Amino acid sequence: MNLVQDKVTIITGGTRGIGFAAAKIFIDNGAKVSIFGETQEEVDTALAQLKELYPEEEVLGFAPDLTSRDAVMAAVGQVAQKYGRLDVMINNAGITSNNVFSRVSEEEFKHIMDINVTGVFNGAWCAYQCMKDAKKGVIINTASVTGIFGSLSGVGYPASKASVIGLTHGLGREIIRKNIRVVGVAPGVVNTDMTNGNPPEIMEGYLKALPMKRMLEPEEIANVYLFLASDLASGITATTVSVDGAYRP
Amino acid sequence: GMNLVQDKVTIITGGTRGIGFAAAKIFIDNGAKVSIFGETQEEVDTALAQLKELYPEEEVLGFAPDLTSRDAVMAAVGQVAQKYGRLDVMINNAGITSNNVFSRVSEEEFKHIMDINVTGVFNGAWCAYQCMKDAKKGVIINTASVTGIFGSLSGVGYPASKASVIGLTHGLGREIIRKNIRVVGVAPGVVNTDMTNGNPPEIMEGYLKALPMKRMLEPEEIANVYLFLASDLASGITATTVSVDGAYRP
Amino acid sequence: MNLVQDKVTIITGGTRGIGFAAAKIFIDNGAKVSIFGETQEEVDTALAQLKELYPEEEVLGFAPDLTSRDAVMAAVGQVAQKYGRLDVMINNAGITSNNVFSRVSEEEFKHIMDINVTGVFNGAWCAYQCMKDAKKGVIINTASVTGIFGSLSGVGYPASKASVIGLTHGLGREIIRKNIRVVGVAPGVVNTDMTNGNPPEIMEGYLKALPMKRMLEPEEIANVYLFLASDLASGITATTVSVDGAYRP
Amino acid sequence: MNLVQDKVTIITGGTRGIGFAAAKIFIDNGAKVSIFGETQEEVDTALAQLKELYPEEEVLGFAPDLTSRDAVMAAVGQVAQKYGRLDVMINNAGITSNNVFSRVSEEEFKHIMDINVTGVFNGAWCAYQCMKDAKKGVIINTASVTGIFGSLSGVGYPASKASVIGLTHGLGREIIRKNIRVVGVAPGVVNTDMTNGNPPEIMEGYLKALPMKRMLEPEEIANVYLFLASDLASGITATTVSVDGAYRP
Ligand SMILES: NC(=O)c1ccc[n+]([C@@H]2O[C@H](COP(=O)([O-])OP(=O)(O)OC[C@H]3O[C@@H](n4cnc5c(N)ncnc54)[C@H](O)[C@@H]3O)[C@@H](O)[C@H]2O)c1
Ligand SMILES: NC(=O)c1ccc[n+]([C@@H]2O[C@H](COP(=O)([O-])OP(=O)(O)OC[C@H]3O[C@@H](n4cnc5c(N)ncnc54)[C@H](O)[C@@H]3O)[C@@H](O)[C@H]2O)c1
Ligand SMILES: NC(=O)c1ccc[n+]([C@@H]2O[C@H](COP(=O)([O-])OP(=O)(O)OC[C@H]3O[C@@H](n4cnc5c(N)ncnc54)[C@H](O)[C@@H]3O)[C@@H](O)[C@H]2O)c1
Ligand SMILES: NC(=O)c1ccc[n+]([C@@H]2O[C@H](COP(=O)([O-])OP(=O)(O)OC[C@H]3O[C@@H](n4cnc5c(N)ncnc54)[C@H](O)[C@@H]3O)[C@@H](O)[C@H]2O)c1
Repeated sequence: MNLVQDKVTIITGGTRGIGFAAAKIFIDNGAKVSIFGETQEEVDTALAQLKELYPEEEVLGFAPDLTSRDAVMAAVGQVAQKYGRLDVMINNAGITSNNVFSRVSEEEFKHIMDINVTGVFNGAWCAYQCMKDAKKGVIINTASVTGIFGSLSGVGYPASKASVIGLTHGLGREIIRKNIRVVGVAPGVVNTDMTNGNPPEIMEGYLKALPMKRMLEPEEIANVYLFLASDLASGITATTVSVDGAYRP
Repeated sequence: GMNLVQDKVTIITGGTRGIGFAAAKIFIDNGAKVSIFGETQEEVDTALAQLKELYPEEEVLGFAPDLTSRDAVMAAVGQVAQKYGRLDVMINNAGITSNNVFSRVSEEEFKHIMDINVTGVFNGAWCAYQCMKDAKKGVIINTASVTGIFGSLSGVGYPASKASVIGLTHGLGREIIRKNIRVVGVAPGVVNTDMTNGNPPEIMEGYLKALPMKRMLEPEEIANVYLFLASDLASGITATTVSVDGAYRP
Repeated sequence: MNLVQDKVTIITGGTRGIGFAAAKIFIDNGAKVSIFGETQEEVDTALAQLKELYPEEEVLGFAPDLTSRDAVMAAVGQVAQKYGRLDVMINNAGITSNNVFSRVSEEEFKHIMDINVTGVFNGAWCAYQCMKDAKKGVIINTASVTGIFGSLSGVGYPASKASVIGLTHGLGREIIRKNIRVVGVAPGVVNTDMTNGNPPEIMEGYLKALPMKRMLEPEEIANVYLFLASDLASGITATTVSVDGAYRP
Repeated sequence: MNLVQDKVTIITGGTRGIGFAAAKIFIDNGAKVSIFGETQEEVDTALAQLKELYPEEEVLGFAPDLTSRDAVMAAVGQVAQKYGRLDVMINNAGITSNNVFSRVSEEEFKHIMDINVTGVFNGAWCAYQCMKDAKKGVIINTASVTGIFGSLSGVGYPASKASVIGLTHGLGREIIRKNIRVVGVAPGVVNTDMTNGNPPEIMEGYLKALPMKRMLEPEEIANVYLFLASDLASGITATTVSVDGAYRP
C-alpha cells in the first residue's frame, strides 16, 4: 500500500501523537515527509525516533513559531525549495482547554485562538503560496468533535475548533478553482499526551462516555489523513470529516 | 495492488449501473466477495455479464428484490449470508432523484422517492444488521446527497429523502456502535451517471463551466469513498455522513 | 400584544400539547384559529375547551387523514373559503419512537414516516396552493432535536424529523420568490402526553440529568411558533430553529 | 408591544446599522439601553440621534477597546453599577472581509479574529460576571450566514463567524445551569454601511444572488435580537438562529 506515493508532505505537530503516527504511516505509503514541532528539542527527539525506524529515510524537521507567518513561510519555503514542490500540508498542531468560563483568562483564550486558528491560517496560506502555480495540492486542517457539538467547559476549545471548520469550508470553496483541496478532520477522544495527562476520574469519565468503550488510537486519525491526502479523495473538499467513534462531548 | 476490503462479503444495492457498478469493480479489485442488487432482473443480467467479461474467474451473485419490501430484501440478503457464512459490508446505494416544481409534485411522486430513498435504506440496513449482530462486526454505508445538507431549488422529495438518510445514519450509528457495527453516510454532489445525462451539449457546456471543479465527479470518485469507509482504515468513523461534492452547492 | 393580529391560522395536532397551547396563544394574539386532530372526538373535546376559555371566539375543527392530500385539501380549502385567505400553516401533528432497531417493524417505520413526513408535505402543499396567488404566507414545520443530534433508539424518529428539516430547507429556498416563508422548530423534551409516562420516582433522576433540570412547557414551544408566524420574523426562512434548552439525546 | 420591559441592555456596535436599529426597537419595547461604539465620536453622534428621537430617555455610551477584557469590564461595570443589574448583552459589533486569500495579510486576519471573536468572548465573559449571582440573563452573539455556508473570498469572515457559532454552542451548554441563555444570530446580507458602500458590480451580484431580490433591513435583524432577549425565547439556548432570507454565499 502506497496511497501517498512521491507526495511531498509537511506535518505540523508531527513530533508526537497523531502527527507523529501520520509521519510513520505517510513514510510507509511512499511520501517525502517533513515535520514541525513546538521546540527544536521535540524535533530532535522525533527525528532520532524516525531515524531508528527508517534508517535510510531523510526527514526534515523545523520548529517555527506558528503565530508568525514569516517564520512558517521560512520553514515551508525550505521544504518546497529542496523538492521543487509541496503536495500535502497537514495543519495538525493544536492544543485543548477545559477551564470553567470564569477561570478562562484573556491570555488562555488568546493563546488557544492563536495556535489553533492563526497557526492553521498561517500554514494553509504558506502551503497555498507553494501550491498555487502547480495548480494541485491538498491542505488538511485538524478540527475536533467540539467544533460541531460544543463542550461543557474550556470555551476556547469549541470556539477555536469551530473556526477551523469554518476556515476549511470557506477556503475550500475559494481555492477549488486552482485544483487545491481543503479538508478538515474532527477527532473524538484520542489516546495521546493531550488526553493521557488528565486526573484518573476524568480518564474514567471519558472511558465510560465513549460508545466504543475505548479511545481512538493516533493511527486511526492518521489513517484518515492518509486517505484524504491520497488521489482516492479527489472528490472531497470544503468539508470536515468526523472521526469520533460516535463520541459526544 | 491494493486490497483494502480483502475477503469482505459485500452487498451493493443499485450495483448494476453508475456509482454502485463502479463500486462493484473497485471492491472486486480490492479482494471483496461482491453481490449486487438491481431494480430489474434484466439490469442484473446485464451487469453480471459485464462483470463476467472483466473478471472471468470471479463469482458475483445478483438479485432484484423490491427494496420497499423488507421480506424481499431479507430473502436476498439471507442467500448471500448463507453462501459465504457472513456479511461484512452493506452498501445502501440504490436511489432516485426529483426536480419537479412544488406545485407539480404529485402524492405518488413524493411517496415513491420517500419509499425508495428512505424505506429502501431502512430495509437494507435492518436486514444487514440481523446478519451482522451475532458476529459483532460489520459496516453499513448509506448514500445520501449534497441536497440533504444544502437543500435544493426544486424536487422537494429529493432533499427531504436524502436529509432523512443522514438522520437515519446518525441515529442508527449511535444506537448500534456497541455491537461494533459502523454506520456511515456518503453525500455526493453531481456525478456523471445515467441519473444526470440527457441534456444537449449547448445546455451542458454552460452548466459544467458553473461547477466549482468545472466538471461533474466520476462514479469512481464516489466508489473510492465507499472503499475507504468499508476498510479498517475508517475504524474511527461512524454515525456521520461524509460529503463528496467537490464544493458543489445546489 | 397581538403578534398575529387577523392572521388566518391552521394548527395540525391542535387538540392537545404544543398545538393546543399554540391555539390559545394565537387566539390571545388576535389570530383566527382552526385546528386539526387525529379523531373527531379529540376535535370536539378541544373545541369545547376553547369555548370555556374564549366564549365569543369561533374556532373551526377538522379531523382529516394527514396521509391523504385530498383529505387535507378539503379541510384547508374550507378554512380558506370561510375567511377568503390562509396566512399561517403549522404542521405540528407528529409522533415519536423509542423501539430498539431489531424490534422496529415495517409497519412502525412506515407509520412514523407517513405521519411525520408525508403529513408535513401534504399540509405544506395544501397551504402553498391557498397562499401562492396572494404571494404571502408562513409555513411552520415541527421537527425535533433528534433530527440534528440523532437518538440512541427508535431510528424512525431521527429519520423522520431530519427529513422535516430537509423538506423545510429545500421548500423554503424554492418558494421564497412567492414571498412565502418556510421555517422549522426543533423542540427538545416537552411536558405533554408524548412524555407523560413514568412514575415520579423514575422521573426525578431523568429530570435532574436535563441541562435545565426540567422539561420545556408546551407554551415555550408555542411562543416560538408565535414569533415565527409574526412579521418580526420576516427575515427567517429555509431554516430550523432549535428550542431545546441545550438538551442533547 | 413591550417584549423587553425593564430589561437592562448593553448593545456593542450600537452606534449604527443593526446595533443602532436594535437600540431604537429595544427603547420602544421598554428596555434600559446602553451602547458601545468603536470611537467616542461615533458614540456622541448616536447618542445625539437617540436624544432627538427619545428626548426624555437616558442612554449611556462607551467606546472600550473590545480586545481588552479590562476595558470591556470597566464599561459593563458602569452600566451594572448604575442600574444594579445586567439583563441582556448583545455582542453585535463586527467587521467583514472579502480579500482573495493571497491578499489576506497577517494584520487583516489577526484584526477580524480579534474583533469578531475575542470581542465577543470579552463581552460575554464580562456580562456573565454581572449575571451569574442573579442566576438570570441573556447573551446574544452576532455570527453570519458565512459561519454556516462559508464564502468565496475573505477567509477571515467565515473563520471568525463560525468561531462565534462554536463559542455560542459551548458557552450555552456550559452556563445554562446558571439560568443564563446564550444565543447566536446569523444574518444574510443586510442594508448597512458594511454593504451599501460596495461598487455597483458587487452590489449587482449581491442583488442577483439574493432570493428575496432585496437586502434585509437592519430592523429585520434587530427584531430577532428583540424576540431572543424576551422571556418568549426561554427555551432557546446554545444555538444560532439564521436570519438570511434563504441567501447562500
Ligand atoms: N488528542 C485528542 O483527543 C484530540 C481530540 C480532538 C482533536 N484533537 C486535535 O488533534 C491535533 C493533534 O493533537 P494530539 O492529540 O496528537 O496532540 P499532542 O500533544 O500529542 O501533539 C501535538 C503536536 O502539536 C505540537 N504543538 C502543540 N502546541 C504547539 C505550539 N504552541 N506551537 C507549535 N506546535 C505545537 C506539538 O509540538 C506536538 O508535536 C490537535 O490539533 C488537537 O487539537 C486531538
Ligand atoms: N448521480 C448524482 O449526481 C448523485 C448525486 C447525489 C446523490 N446520488 C445518489 O447516489 C446513488 C447512486 O446513484 P447513481 O447516480 O449511481 O444512479 P444510477 O441511475 O446510475 O444507478 C442507480 C442504481 O440504483 C438502482 N435503483 C434505482 N431505483 C431503484 C428501485 N426503485 N429499486 C431498486 N433499485 C433501484 C438501479 O437499478 C441502479 O443500479 C443514489 O442513492 C443517488 O441518489 C447521486
Ligand atoms: N413533546 C416532546 O417532547 C417533543 C419533542 C420533540 C418534538 N416534538 C414534536 O412536537 C409536535 C407536537 O407534539 P406534542 O408533544 O405536543 O404531542 P401530543 O401527543 O401532546 O399531541 C399530538 C397532536 O397531533 C395529533 N396527531 C398525532 N398523530 C396524528 C395522526 N396520526 N393523524 C393526525 N393527527 C395526529 C394529535 O391528535 C394531537 O393533537 C410533534 O410534531 C412532535 O413530534 C415533541
Ligand atoms: N451587514 C451585513 O450584510 C451583515 C452580514 C452578516 C453579519 N453581519 C454582522 O452584523 C453585525 C452588525 O453589522 P452591521 O452591518 O450593522 O455593521 P455597521 O458597520 O453598520 O456597524 C458596526 C458597528 O460595530 C462597531 N464596531 C466595528 N468595528 C469595531 C471595533 N474595531 N471596535 C469596536 N466596535 C466596532 C461600529 O462602531 C458600529 O457601531 C456585525 O457583527 C456584522 O459582522 C452583518
